[PDB]
Amino acid sequence: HWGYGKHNGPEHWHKDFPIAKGERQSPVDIDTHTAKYDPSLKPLSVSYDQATSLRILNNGHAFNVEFDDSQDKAVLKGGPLDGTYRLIQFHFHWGSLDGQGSEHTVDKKKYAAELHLVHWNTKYGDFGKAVQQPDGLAVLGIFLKVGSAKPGLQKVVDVLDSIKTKGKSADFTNFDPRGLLPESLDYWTYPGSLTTPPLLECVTWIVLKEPISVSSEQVLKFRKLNFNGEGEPEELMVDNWRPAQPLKNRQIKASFK
Ligand SMILES: CC(=O)OC[C@H]1O[C@@H](O[C@H]2[C@H](OC(C)=O)[C@@H](OC(C)=O)[C@H](S(N)(=O)=O)O[C@@H]2COC(C)=O)[C@H](OC(C)=O)[C@@H](OC(C)=O)[C@H]1OC(C)=O
Ligand SMILES: [Zn+2]
Repeated sequence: HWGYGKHNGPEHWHKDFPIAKGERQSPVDIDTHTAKYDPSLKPLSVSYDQATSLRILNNGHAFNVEFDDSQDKAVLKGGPLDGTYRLIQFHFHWGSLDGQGSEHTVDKKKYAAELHLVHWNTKYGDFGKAVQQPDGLAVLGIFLKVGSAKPGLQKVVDVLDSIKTKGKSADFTNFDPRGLLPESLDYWTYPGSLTTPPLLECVTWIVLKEPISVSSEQVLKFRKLNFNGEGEPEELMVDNWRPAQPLKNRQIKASFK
C-alpha cells in the first residue's frame, strides 16, 4: 500500500487520498518570524500522571506505544484546546541521517526526529468518531536533536529488538510518557491533518519550541527497525517522514514572544 519509498511515498499519496492536496495539510514549515504571539492562549496542561501504557507495536511505518484510553487517565487540556483530549498513542518519525527526520521544520531547519503524542477529543466518544471532526485530535509534537541521551527514552530503545519487523508487538506496561517532555512547554499551534494516510484534517497541532536531546546510540537503534515483515527482504525503517506542505490560508500562533 502506501509507504515512504520512491514508488509509494508522499508524492503518490494524493492518488488514493486526494485530501493530500487539501486546505489544511500537515506538516508545515514554522516560520518563526510570521507566527503571531497570542496572549489569549490559556496555559497548556499535560496531565500524564495516571497514564497507563499497554503495548508497543511495529506497524510497518513506525512503532506505536499504545495507552489505555477508556478513562481520563492521561489527558491534554488548555492551550488552544477546548475540552479534554485523551492520550491514545505516541510514535516517532526519523531519518537516515541526523540532518533530517522531523516532519515539521522551524525556519526550514529539519531535526533528527519528531515525537507525536496523539490525543482525541472525549466529546466524541471514541477515536474513530473523533477523526471525522475538525477538532477531533490534538497532537503534541516534540523535536529530537542528537546530543546527550534521554533517560526517559531508553526504556523504548531497549525493547525495539523485540519488534524489529512489521506486525510484531511486545508488552509495554508502566511506561511514563512524562519522561519524554522537554523542560519548557512553550509552543506553536495551527490547524492541520494527520501526516500519514488517510491524512484526515482533524488535528490541532501543538508543536513544542524546545527540542529534547537523544544520543547517537539511541537514534541508531531506531534505524535498525524494519519496514518489512519477518521472513521478507530487509528494508530499514528510516525516513518515515512527510515533507512540509503548503500553509495556504492558515496562521500559526505562538504561546511565547
Ligand atoms: C483514517 C481512519 O479511518 O482512522 C485514522 C487512522 O488513525 C491512525 O493512527 C494515527 C497514526 O498512528 C499510526 C499510523 O499507527 C499516526 O502516526 C503515524 C501514521 O505514524 C498518524 S500522525 N503521524 O498524524 O500522528 O495519525 C493517525 C491518525 O490517528 C491519530 C493521529 O491518532 C490509525 O493507525 C494507523 C494509521 O496506523 C489508522 O488505522 C488504520 C489506517 O488502519 C486509522 O485509524 C483507523 C480507523 O483504522
Ligand atoms: Zn506522526
